[PDB]
Amino acid sequence: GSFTPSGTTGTTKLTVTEKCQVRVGDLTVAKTRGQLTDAAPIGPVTVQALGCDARQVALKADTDNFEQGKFFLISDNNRDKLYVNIRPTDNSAWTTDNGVFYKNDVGSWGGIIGIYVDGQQTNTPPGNYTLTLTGGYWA
Amino acid sequence: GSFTPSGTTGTTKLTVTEKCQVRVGDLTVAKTRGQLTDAAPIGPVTVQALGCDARQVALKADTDNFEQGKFFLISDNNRDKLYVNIRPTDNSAWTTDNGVFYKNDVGSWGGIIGIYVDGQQTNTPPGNYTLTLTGGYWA
Amino acid sequence: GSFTPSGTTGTTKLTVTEKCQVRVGDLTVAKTRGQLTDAAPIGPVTVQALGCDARQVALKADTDNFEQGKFFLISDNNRDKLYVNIRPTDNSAWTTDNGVFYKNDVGSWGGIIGIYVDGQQTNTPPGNYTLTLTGGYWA
Ligand SMILES: O=C(N[C@H](CO)[C@H](O)c1ccc([N+](=O)[O-])cc1)C(Br)Br
Ligand SMILES: O=C(N[C@H](CO)[C@H](O)c1ccc([N+](=O)[O-])cc1)C(Br)Br
Ligand SMILES: O=C(N[C@H](CO)[C@H](O)c1ccc([N+](=O)[O-])cc1)C(Br)Br
Repeated sequence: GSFTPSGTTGTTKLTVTEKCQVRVGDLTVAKTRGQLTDAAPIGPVTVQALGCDARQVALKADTDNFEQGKFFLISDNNRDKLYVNIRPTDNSAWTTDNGVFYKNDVGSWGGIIGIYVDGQQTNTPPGNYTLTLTGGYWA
Repeated sequence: GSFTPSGTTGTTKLTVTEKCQVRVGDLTVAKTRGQLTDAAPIGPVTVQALGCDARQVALKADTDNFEQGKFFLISDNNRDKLYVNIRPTDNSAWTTDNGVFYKNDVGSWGGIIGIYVDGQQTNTPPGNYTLTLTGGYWA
Repeated sequence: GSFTPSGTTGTTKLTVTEKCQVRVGDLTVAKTRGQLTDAAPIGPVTVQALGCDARQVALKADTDNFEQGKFFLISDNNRDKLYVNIRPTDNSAWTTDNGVFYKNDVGSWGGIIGIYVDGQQTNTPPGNYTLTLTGGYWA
């Protein structure tokens, strides 16, 4: 399997807090750790492919966001993980291969990829968490 | 005194220039050094607390933004300071403790924190200055 | 010649991709390498000067964006260059001097600076490219 970077980058951010939550400045995605229940939605990621009639659309996670077939948002200090599941909102079939999430069939797919909490993680340490995904194609 | 990070981060930015000022790209907060008079407003910082009925709301400045009971925006190269005063627009009572600005009474406060130039600093070197404040609670 | 930093910074970004292009997240400026033809427009840069009746308006490129009288966007890893020409949309006369693009006559100029591909570069490696320009004056 080989991923070819060819596209833009989408960044999913989430600030985890305690019950007493202090929002400073402009609105951003924030949740209390108590809200990090199994399958809790974190946010959608739009995907729009062009010129891929003969390639399999793919998204590659930053090195710090995957390890051992698993994906996760990572804290600013690179220490804490928030495991997630990545799933298209439609019925399309995809595969995971070492940090790469690719579509099973060729074509210029457009769609929404949902990012969901994988397993209850209500003990997550408060902090700023990020998941970075780069567009490209797999073969 | 102890601060518990629990909330989002607000960033106050200011570009200081000379009288001949060249604005490139999108509008941003910029002032000539001549405008850095005592009590000159730099910008507001919104604060919205939730779930803090039994905690004292607090904002903690980045390590590089405070020293010796004083707050300041810091240049990109970490060298130059622009001393400021931090004050809520309403009549609420707050206290400063080693980089932490906390509310005297418990409660889920919502309000505006003003950032003002502390003492005339019309000699400030031109550059990009930042003040970073993180939400949480104090005890 | 001497440039005095005095103003804000404008950042021109461009993501280069292959024909199969996967856009992830919010819209950003992206082009296939095949679109990097000679004189292809990359994007405009607004300039608004104030208080410069007796100074020559100038823009200085980041150190990593110029070398030997030539300007270029640079990849995230600092390795790959995309040579460009910088030109005002109006009929004003400007000069280039070691990374500095300055106006020939004094005055508080307001205008648009166009960034164009300099020579066909359809072999550019896919990646994220940036050109940073800071406002100030020259003498
Ligand atoms: O964000 C997700 N789900 C939500 C909240 O349930 C929602 O269903 C939704 C769907 C689609 C879009 N969109 O296309 O912009 C926004 C919000 C998940 Br996908 Br993680
Ligand atoms: O910015 C401040 N003051 C100004 C300019 O005087 C102003 O009064 C104002 C008040 C409130 C808001 N707001 O709630 O968004 C914006 C501008 C200071 Br506070 Br530093
Ligand atoms: O972007 C440029 N040119 C385009 C596309 O041709 C266009 O002419 C244009 C002109 C002016 C503005 N503007 O003032 O915001 C936007 C787009 C070039 Br300049 Br590189």
